[PDB]
Amino acid sequence: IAGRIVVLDPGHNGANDSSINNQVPDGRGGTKSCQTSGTATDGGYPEHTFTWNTVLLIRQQLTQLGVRTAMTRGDDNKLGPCIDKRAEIENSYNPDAVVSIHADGGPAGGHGFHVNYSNPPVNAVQGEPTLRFAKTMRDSLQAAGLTPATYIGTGGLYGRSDLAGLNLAQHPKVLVELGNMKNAQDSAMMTSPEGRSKYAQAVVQGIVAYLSGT
Ligand SMILES: C[C@H](N)C(=O)N[C@H](CCC(=O)O)C(N)=O
Ligand SMILES: [Zn+2]
Repeated sequence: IAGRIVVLDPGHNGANDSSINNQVPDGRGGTKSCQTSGTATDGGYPEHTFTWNTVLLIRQQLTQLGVRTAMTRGDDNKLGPCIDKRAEIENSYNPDAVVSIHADGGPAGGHGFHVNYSNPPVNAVQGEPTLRFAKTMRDSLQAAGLTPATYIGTGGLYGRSDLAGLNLAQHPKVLVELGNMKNAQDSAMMTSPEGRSKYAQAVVQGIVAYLSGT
């Protein structure tokens, strides 16, 4: 584990302007918006702040394990990089694994996590190395006591073709939607410092299990 390289992507920006509506190539024949604002709890806790703070806790834990780390943005209050640039930044580190952190907006009764991965793969590394990452992450999150999303995906997994950050990956990568910000239970956990710590520890368990060959 020590000496491996992991890049962490806290989804969305600290702030936005109309540049986020410019279209960028999506890695699968199309284009999509440079960025989106992301969602928020009904209490007003923004997705971009949840992902930022959770990624900071993941980074701190990985560094203590001897893992070399980088992030795709440096703050939670200004314009951040477009989704295609974030994939380029991740790729430039030649990482062993990449984890993108998001939180979702779904029906209010729906809760739990889902692990998004590229499907069908557009290159070799998006095949078995990435599907294994997705399954291992899902297993680790569930073994940590988190609930697979009750409202989307299949047992906490979601293979998809529409995400530029996944299509553009040159290294094993998953995008973890940790929960539904519009749900009472997930909102409480996301808004809780110790809830963010528990999310972060479970993600780290998934990273360790994947890099260890579990
Ligand atoms: C994952 C989320 N539902 C989403 O669509 N995010 C969106 C697109 C990310 C991508 O295509 O890589 C975003 N701008 O963060
Ligand atoms: Zn998001």
